[PDB]
Amino acid sequence: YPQYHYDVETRKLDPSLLNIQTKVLSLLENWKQVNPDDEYYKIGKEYNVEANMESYTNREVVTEFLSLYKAGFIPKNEVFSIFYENQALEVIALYRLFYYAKDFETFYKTAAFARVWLNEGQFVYAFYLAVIHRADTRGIVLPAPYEIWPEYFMNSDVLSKIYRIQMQKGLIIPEQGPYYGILSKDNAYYFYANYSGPLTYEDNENLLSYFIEDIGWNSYYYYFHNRFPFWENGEQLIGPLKERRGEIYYYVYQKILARYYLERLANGLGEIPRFNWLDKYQTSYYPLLSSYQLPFAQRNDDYYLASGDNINDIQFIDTYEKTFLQLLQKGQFKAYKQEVDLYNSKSINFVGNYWQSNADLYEKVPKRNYWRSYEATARRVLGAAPRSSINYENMNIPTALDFYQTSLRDPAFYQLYAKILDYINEYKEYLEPYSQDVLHYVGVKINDVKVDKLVTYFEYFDWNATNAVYLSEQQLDTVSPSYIVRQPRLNNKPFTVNIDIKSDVESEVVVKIFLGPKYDGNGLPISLEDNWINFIELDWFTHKLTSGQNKIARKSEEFFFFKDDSVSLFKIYELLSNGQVPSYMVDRYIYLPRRLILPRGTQRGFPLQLFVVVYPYQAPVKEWESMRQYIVDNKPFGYPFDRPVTLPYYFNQPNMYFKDVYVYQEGEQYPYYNSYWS
Amino acid sequence: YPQYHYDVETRKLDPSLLNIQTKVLSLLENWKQVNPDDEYYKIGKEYNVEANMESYTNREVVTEFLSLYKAGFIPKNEVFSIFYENQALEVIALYRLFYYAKDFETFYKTAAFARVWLNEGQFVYAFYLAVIHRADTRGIVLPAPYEIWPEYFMNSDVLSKIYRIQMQKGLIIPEQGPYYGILSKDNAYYFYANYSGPLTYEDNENLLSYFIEDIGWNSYYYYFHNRFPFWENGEQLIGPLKERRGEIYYYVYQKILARYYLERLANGLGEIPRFNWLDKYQTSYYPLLSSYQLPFAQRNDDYYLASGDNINDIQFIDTYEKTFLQLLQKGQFKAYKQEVDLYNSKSINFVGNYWQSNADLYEKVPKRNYWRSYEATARRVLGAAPRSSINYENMNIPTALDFYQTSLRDPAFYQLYAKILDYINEYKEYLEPYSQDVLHYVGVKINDVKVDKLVTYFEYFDWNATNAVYLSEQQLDTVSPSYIVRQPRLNNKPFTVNIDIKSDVESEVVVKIFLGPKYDGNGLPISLEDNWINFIELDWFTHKLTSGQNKIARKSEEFFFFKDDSVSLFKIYELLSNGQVPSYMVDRYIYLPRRLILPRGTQRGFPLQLFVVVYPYQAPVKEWESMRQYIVDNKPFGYPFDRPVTLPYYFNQPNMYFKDVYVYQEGEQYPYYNSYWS
Amino acid sequence: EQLIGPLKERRGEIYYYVYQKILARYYLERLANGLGEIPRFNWLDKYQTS
Amino acid sequence: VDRYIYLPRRLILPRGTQRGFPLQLFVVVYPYQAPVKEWESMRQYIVDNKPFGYPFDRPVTLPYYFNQPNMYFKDVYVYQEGEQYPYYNSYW
Amino acid sequence: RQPRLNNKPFTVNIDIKSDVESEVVVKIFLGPKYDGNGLPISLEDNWINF
Amino acid sequence: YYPLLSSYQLPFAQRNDDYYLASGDNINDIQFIDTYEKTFLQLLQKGQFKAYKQEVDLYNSKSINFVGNYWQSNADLYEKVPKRNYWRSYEATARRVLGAA
Ligand SMILES: *[C@@H]1O[C@H](CO)[C@@H](O[C@@H]2O[C@H](CO)[C@@H](O[C@@H]3O[C@H](CO[C@H]4O[C@H](CO)[C@@H](O)[C@H](O)[C@@H]4O)[C@@H](O)[C@H](O[C@H]4O[C@H](CO)[C@@H](O)[C@H](O)[C@@H]4O[C@H]4O[C@H](CO)[C@@H](O)[C@H](O)[C@@H]4O)[C@@H]3O)[C@H](O)[C@H]2NC(C)=O)[C@H](O)[C@H]1NC(C)=O
Ligand SMILES: *[C@@H]1O[C@H](CO)[C@@H](O[C@@H]2O[C@H](CO)[C@@H](O[C@@H]3O[C@H](CO[C@H]4O[C@H](CO)[C@@H](O)[C@H](O)[C@@H]4O)[C@@H](O)[C@H](O[C@H]4O[C@H](CO)[C@@H](O)[C@H](O)[C@@H]4O)[C@@H]3O)[C@H](O)[C@H]2NC(C)=O)[C@H](O)[C@H]1NC(C)=O
Ligand SMILES: *[C@@H]1O[C@H](CO)[C@@H](O[C@@H]2O[C@H](CO)[C@@H](O[C@@H]3O[C@H](CO[C@H]4O[C@H](CO)[C@@H](O)[C@H](O)[C@@H]4O)[C@@H](O)[C@H](O[C@H]4O[C@H](CO)[C@@H](O)[C@H](O)[C@@H]4O)[C@@H]3O)[C@H](O)[C@H]2NC(C)=O)[C@H](O)[C@H]1NC(C)=O
Ligand SMILES: *[C@@H]1O[C@H](CO)[C@@H](O[C@@H]2O[C@H](CO)[C@@H](O[C@@H]3O[C@H](CO)[C@@H](O)[C@H](O)[C@@H]3O)[C@H](O)[C@H]2NC(C)=O)[C@H](O)[C@H]1NC(C)=O
Ligand SMILES: [Cl-]
Ligand SMILES: [Cl-]
Ligand SMILES: [Cl-]
Ligand SMILES: [Cl-]
Ligand SMILES: [Cl-]
Ligand SMILES: [Cl-]
Ligand SMILES: [Cl-]
Ligand SMILES: [Cl-]
Ligand SMILES: [Cu+2]
Ligand SMILES: [Cu+2]
Ligand SMILES: [Cu+2]
Ligand SMILES: [Mg+2]
Ligand SMILES: [Mg+2]
Repeated sequence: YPQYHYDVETRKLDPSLLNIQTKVLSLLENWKQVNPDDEYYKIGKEYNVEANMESYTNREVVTEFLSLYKAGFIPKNEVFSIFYENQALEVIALYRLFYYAKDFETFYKTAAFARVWLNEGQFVYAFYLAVIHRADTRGIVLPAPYEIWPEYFMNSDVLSKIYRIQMQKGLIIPEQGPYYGILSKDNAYYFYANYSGPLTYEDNENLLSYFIEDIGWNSYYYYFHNRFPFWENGEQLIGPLKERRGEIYYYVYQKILARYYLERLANGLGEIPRFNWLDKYQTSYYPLLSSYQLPFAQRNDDYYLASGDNINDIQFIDTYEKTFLQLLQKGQFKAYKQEVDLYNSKSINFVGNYWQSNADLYEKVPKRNYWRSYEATARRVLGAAPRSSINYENMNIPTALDFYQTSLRDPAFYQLYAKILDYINEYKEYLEPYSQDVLHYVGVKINDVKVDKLVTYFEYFDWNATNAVYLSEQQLDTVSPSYIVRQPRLNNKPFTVNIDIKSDVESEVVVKIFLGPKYDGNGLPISLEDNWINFIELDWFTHKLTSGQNKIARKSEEFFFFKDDSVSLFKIYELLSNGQVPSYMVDRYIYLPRRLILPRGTQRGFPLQLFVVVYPYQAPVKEWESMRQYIVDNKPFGYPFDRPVTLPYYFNQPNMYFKDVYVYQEGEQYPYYNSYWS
Repeated sequence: YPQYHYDVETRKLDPSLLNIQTKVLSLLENWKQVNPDDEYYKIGKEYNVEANMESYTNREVVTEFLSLYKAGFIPKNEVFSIFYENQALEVIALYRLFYYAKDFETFYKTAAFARVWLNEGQFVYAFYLAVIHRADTRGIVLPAPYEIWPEYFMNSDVLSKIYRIQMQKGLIIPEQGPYYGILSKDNAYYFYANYSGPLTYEDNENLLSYFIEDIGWNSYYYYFHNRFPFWENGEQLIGPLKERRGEIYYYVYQKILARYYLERLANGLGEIPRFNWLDKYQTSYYPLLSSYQLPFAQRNDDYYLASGDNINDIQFIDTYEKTFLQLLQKGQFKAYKQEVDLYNSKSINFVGNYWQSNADLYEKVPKRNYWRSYEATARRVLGAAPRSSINYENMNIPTALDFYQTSLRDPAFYQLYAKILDYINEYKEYLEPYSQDVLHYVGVKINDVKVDKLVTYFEYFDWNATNAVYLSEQQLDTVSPSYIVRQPRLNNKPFTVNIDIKSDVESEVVVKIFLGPKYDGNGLPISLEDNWINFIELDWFTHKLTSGQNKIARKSEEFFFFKDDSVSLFKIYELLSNGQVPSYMVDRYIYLPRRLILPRGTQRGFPLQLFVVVYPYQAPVKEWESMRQYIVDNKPFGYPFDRPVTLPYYFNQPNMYFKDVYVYQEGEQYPYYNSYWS
Repeated sequence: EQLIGPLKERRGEIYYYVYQKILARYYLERLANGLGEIPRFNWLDKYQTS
Repeated sequence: VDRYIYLPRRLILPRGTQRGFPLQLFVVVYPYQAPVKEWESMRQYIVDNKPFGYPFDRPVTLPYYFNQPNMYFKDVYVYQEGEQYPYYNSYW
Repeated sequence: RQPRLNNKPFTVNIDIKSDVESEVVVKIFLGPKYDGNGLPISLEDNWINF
Repeated sequence: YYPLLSSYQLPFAQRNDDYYLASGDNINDIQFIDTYEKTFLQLLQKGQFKAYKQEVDLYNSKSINFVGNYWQSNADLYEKVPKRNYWRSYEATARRVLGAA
């Protein structure tokens, strides 16, 4: 495998943010430990929240925080999950305390207190989230999630090597290192890493472990959770886009499932399974993940989900689905004191908020002490942790479904959200399909689409795992050695989509590019009435057509919905000293890694469908001008594939184009050929 | 909890053994690592087995080793188990290379070669075993199994604290250590350790985790495997006791189950479950054990044992049981070219060897390349490792049943061997019950039995876990820090059994003392026809009766079937400097720890039965000067409870005595109150 | 109205109180005999208490 | 006649053990408010106006709220005298 | 003629310091300490068992 | 089967519909039953054989004596072997399993 080199897009950081950038980074370094000689220690040790009550812009947030704090927060050195309810109430109170701090000095002091006094996992989760959301930290860069929680992004066989080197303060016999996949250079140690194999995954799903365990794929889900946490009201999260929250929920989970389906098809694994909550569960999972104090829970094959100890959770899960089916019978109804009209496509907001059980679902009823989450209950049932783990607050065996860092590693995750999206797609049958008059752009004809050769490959990617290890006092006061994971990752060669358009008149238009499967697991072509849910939106942009022939060359590196790789901690520090930040990390971290556009190609040339549509440009409404670089026009997200295609010939429009394309793999077909001999 | 201090019974080490004792100990220190500056390194690096082919007394042993060695032994830093068949062939070939070395220098050199070049787990298993069986090393002391494999005797929450301290080279904030159960003194670190709770054990079985996870209980089983390894010929293992090998098998497993059954009753858990191979298995197990590179396999509740992937293993298991039931129908038969008469109590040798599938079972048929083990197959089925873990030689998820160090932690272990002993107790129905004439000792009457108060308690016990951590070159060259686990353990206050005997004549007699339950899980008294299997043999000794009244005061510290605690490595070194060894560790390691004689007492006062029998002394043919301290007379092991009692009034003999006794608990009833606040 | 007259609006409270007391006291006797917690069960599975 | 609806006094304690089965005694003192006239007739069955089971009629989410001077939690032990099992009623 | 459980009469003595003279309500509850797993039951789980 | 029979001190056992015969408490009995049937199928494979020290020729119609005594586990089945303290009956084990006590 080749090593990865890429020139990184950078832009100048506002000089007023340089100090804020530095302090945020210093508070994140080695967050698993507290060093008494560090600056934050002294500040955090004596900071008194109650005495500084006026330094928070919401008195009620301080009062609720102190009330929980007197009862006692969870101790340090315990596994933390947002899904453990007692721990969740505490961390939400801490996050709001961070958020309502009136200025950066108060926020810094509050975070310094939290690191000194409180659980490490709670500290870093709340702190990372607060940087994403505070107005005064907007524009700074955060390290990638895998460099903050490296223990959640590699298997225990790699981690145990890293811990042993730290234990030994190096290699006892350094020439033996390469034989066990360890390289040593300039106080940095490099650990070659394999994805999971057939021990972890059954039914040949280990074939795509390079994908579902990819650090960027998992980080994408983590960012999405951090951007749209379920417990916060939509007004705070997205302001004037509040009424599109449930639409964003559907769009992101659809894209995640469709992209996973592509990787299944590229590996001969067929469609995502559906399952009966009351039958044996036929997808086992044996993660080589740990929370360092405890192993992750393993799910044996044919695990019985509906024990007597699970039956209350099962009854809640089943009632929630039954309720949604009854709402589809009703069509127009009042739910949680909200008027809902399922004939109207705007009701996707309610539908998405319903399936997430988020704060907006309950905003019109009085504040409740009774709350249950469909997703949390389903994750707990599928996780296979011991039932006692749920009954006792202090003791948990963590599962992959307890962390947004790791959810995408469990195949049960895709089956769970496919079940959810099956229900939502039944609701989509209420929507009126787009008429030909809406879809047809008179005077605009796509004559041709030509695509450069589509080639994927594996390459080594280095990332920094130093935050996983516990450093000595000598190392914490000086600089630490570096522990670098070297891991093959999927990538694709840059390609251009060339669109040839004849236009009667000069016009400003919107262009979209979608990518979709051509054949199902049975080798049969998927018709458009069934395939519309499977298309993945790649690109979204405006363009000015002149009268006559137009040629648009759109580079894969320009695709709206994909980002450059995050940059490593050391590069972040280097760029800072020149006053720069990685552009994609700050503004466009919420998009899929560009390296993941294409599923790994096949020996046959994996068949895919490229869909191109051109339609007239209408500017987004003034209310949405606050966030324009994320919304190109006024259309529903995923348009024109946001609703069922019932008559495929409606999509035979001159301003639409379907092109068969094939994905080829260059170099080694598998990621594991990384031994010294290889 | 009090701290434990005990005087260790010591005896002189033969002066010719001092160098041998020193070199064996040095080769065991930090065996997970190879230090090039140590003496063994150059010897091991340069030693050529093939060049020294004549230095081994069996040419075939060297030849078989070289053939496997050329094919390639497993690499270092891989999980090793005697149940991984390719690994078993390697380590057994290695063990025979160790055993057939002509002298100690050749043995030491071969062991130095093994440590430098081969898998760490394979070296230490074979080396520890070879020391137990070689004639020229017998009489030296080995460290206790929990100090050789500390990672197999504590949960991952303790180990992770130990690794973190090694990573940090101390505590960053030393005074905070005690809040997290860590004490520091003189370059030694002390880690308070809890047994597992309800996360690991279901159905309230966590109540006795202090017992089934006890390091001495688990170490007793490890010693039993090492003294009587299944793959070895009986002539090598026990010489003139060869025809009692299957009898020892029944005796040891009966005692292990019977003792576990007492702890169950003392914790309100009732009888050991029986189970159907083809039904869902109702005893889950979530071990917090790891092999540092991989977690141990977890078995979810209601795990289905008989999948299509397991079907060959299930069919073999069921056939083996079906075969044995057919042999009980036949009564007298030829099996494996052995003539067997189940009417004869000597056929317990065949029966025990049958259920163990050991080397003696096949000794009369030509050597076979086809071999299956009932026990190994059963362990694989119950361990719930992924089925792929069995298909691929290179990759395994270890289970508690893969190691004799951890087998006793899994409640399935007792259910498996209860199934086996159920079959053997069915065979025992063939045997003729003892007559009144055999049982009655004319002229000898037990007038009274009085017992001191029976009191159990928990006490802290320190053991050395330094062999679990990876040391720096600095620490390996001078001296390591010490990592000490501090753990509550069951113990009993010393007690005496006083036996009042009237004797007509002067005679040398045999006295035995048994301990048994009185009530079953339903609270009903167990009659002797059902209880004979449940009695646990405590003592076995000869005594001289004078005419008239005799009084025997027998101390629990003198009990034949119980031993002192193993002594820690440091005490071993001190005793060596005065030429002493722990007497029980060298001569009587195959016996149960004395601290476990009594089940933990209960708030009701746990009811038990003491059984004493006096019978005439017939001298056993000595067979060796040693045998008298291991075989007191010529009777069946467990006599008079080696066969069914069909008519209890036969046991109403004057030379027998049944005494109800009660076990009282002093101090805290639970082991977990060890926090700093407590 | 016939049963408790003016306490009618506490009828469901008496129901909860009495069954809670019955279950709690039975639970105490279970604990005193080492029998643990009251089982929960799935209507659609085999019932494990004969 | 008057109190057939209450548990038999003999069943107050679960059956004990010789050294004593552990239990918790909880005592609370709070101000007396007379049950209002609407329910004066059944006063010997209703001592005050509080919910039945008060203060344990609803979830306790923060116990330090129950660290009140007018409340007290006491560990107690139940001892069993005589035969522990009820079945030894045989003639012998 | 049937064996039945019973308990010996016992008295509860309550020591109360009062700032003011007032008429009060006293309640006495009995509850478990340990669950079937031998672990102390916290009040957030135990309130239903009193 | 819900018999309205009693032994005056005790009711007869009732067998609910879909009663599961092969519980963990029954497994030893189930194994004996299944083995006993398996053995007889093996005897049909053998055709001519020695069982319980009796020579049996299943081609000969007189062997219905061995066959019937085999299925009844009666004393004549065991008459040519030394008196046994170990005894199990196919029929008694099956009746116990189907009886649902
Ligand atoms: C990610 O996952 C992949 C897939 O599992 C994994 O790849 C495998 O790595 C291992 C190393 O860890 C490779 O094993 C080595 O392979 C070489 C080459 O073998 C090939 O060619 C020879 C003929 O030349 C064939 O016989 C063989 O079958 C292969 O075709 C071997 O030469 C190595 O053998 C030595 O080491 C073994 C112990 O590991 C011994 O069993 C053997 O006797 C050899 O010993 C010799 O060298 C020793 C020093 O190493 C020395 O001590 C001895 O005295 C003696 O001189 C070795 O087996 C394996 O081939 C890879 N498999 C594949 C399919 O590629 C990655 O390692 C993994 N990466 C990470 C980071 O996890
Ligand atoms: C993997 O990830 C780790 C963890 O993030 C990276 O390590 C960090 O690297 C950064 C940048 O290289 C380090 O930041 C630097 O630390 C110095 C602290 O050194 C101490 O010790 C010296 C001597 O004992 C003292 O003189 C000093 O004052 C410190 O007490 C700082 O001095 C550096 O200053 C720089 O930044 C400031 C502010 O921007 C400038 O004003 C300075 O002029 C100078 O440019 C700097 O802050 C950080 O300490 C490292 N952390 C750890 C835990 O080691 C690895 O580099 C990374 N590895 C790879 C391969 O990617
Ligand atoms: C083996 O297993 C046992 C049981 O699982 C462990 O014992 C527990 O250990 C923890 C410490 O890790 C103990 O927790 C401490 O309890 C103190 C007392 O708590 C009671 O009283 C207070 C005040 O009235 C109540 O608030 C509380 O709800 C209890 O009823 C607390 O004072 C401690 O809190 C302090 O520290 C925490 C952080 O640790 C802070 O958040 C707080 O603000 C406060 O400053 C602390 O919670 C617990 O009591 C033990 N349980 C027992 C004994 O049953 C062993 O530690 C374990 N051993 C090993 C080696 O793992
Ligand atoms: C816990 O176990 C460790 C490791 O087994 C013990 O350390 C060992 O202690 C012995 C006795 O002091 C050391 O032997 C000594 O070696 C030095 C240097 O060669 C020499 O000067 C002495 O004469 C003696 O030979 C041994 O090296 C040492 N091993 C390590 C790895 O440190 C430790 O004592 C145990 N701790 C407790 C509390 O039991
Ligand atoms: Cl500051
Ligand atoms: Cl090394
Ligand atoms: Cl060699
Ligand atoms: Cl520390
Ligand atoms: Cl610590
Ligand atoms: Cl013995
Ligand atoms: Cl035969
Ligand atoms: Cl063998
Ligand atoms: Cu499966
Ligand atoms: Cu179970
Ligand atoms: Cu049952
Ligand atoms: Mg929990
Ligand atoms: Mg394997």
